[PDB]
Amino acid sequence: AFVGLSDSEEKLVRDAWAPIHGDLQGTANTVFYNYLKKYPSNQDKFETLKGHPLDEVKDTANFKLIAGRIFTIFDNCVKNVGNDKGFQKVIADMSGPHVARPITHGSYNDLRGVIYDSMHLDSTHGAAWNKMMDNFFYVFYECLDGRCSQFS
Ligand code: HEM
Ligand SMILES: [Cl-]
Ligand SMILES: [Cl-]
Ligand SMILES: [Cl-]
Ligand SMILES: [Cl-]
Ligand SMILES: [Cl-]
Repeated sequence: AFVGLSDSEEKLVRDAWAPIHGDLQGTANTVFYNYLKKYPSNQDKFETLKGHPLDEVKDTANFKLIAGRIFTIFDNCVKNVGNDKGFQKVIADMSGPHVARPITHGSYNDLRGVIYDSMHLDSTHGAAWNKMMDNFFYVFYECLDGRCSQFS
């Protein structure tokens, strides 16, 4: 279920995210590369990337756009961490294009973990981060299951 963050937890999340926020596209490029390299079955889900070696696409416009738009969503979730409806709406809006896609919970959760590992958070910040990400996945998966309207 969705579980709100305290004011103090919101601050922890903003602080945890600050290094990424200040280098959003650069972080996105690295994290998205590391994700596709560690979990190679996922590159095929991206039609613009499909059929080419990862090291050939990593430097391309198409690749950087995809990595950017993932991180722009998380950046907007963080922006909205103190507004549950606003946070939910960010997710609701990005969920529609994923609904029909053959992407497993495993794949999404693997990306969550690459992001986590990259942040090297202490346990206080990591706890707050995981509250937010648990909310993120709650909403996202509700929307993938066609129960997106409950957040409206
Ligand atoms: C969980 C965090 C994620 C976020 C915040 C996110 C965000 C986005 C955004 C903003 C769009 C752009 C709208 C569009 O052109 O359709 C998009 C589309 C798409 N995403 Fe995601 N995504 C996430 C995870 C994933 C994963 C893990 C995969 C595949 C393994 C994936 C595959 C796709 C595909 C294939 C598209 C449709 C556009 C395209 O064909 O690239 N997404 N996503
Ligand atoms: Cl894989
Ligand atoms: Cl490859
Ligand atoms: Cl994506
Ligand atoms: Cl607010
Ligand atoms: Cl930390």
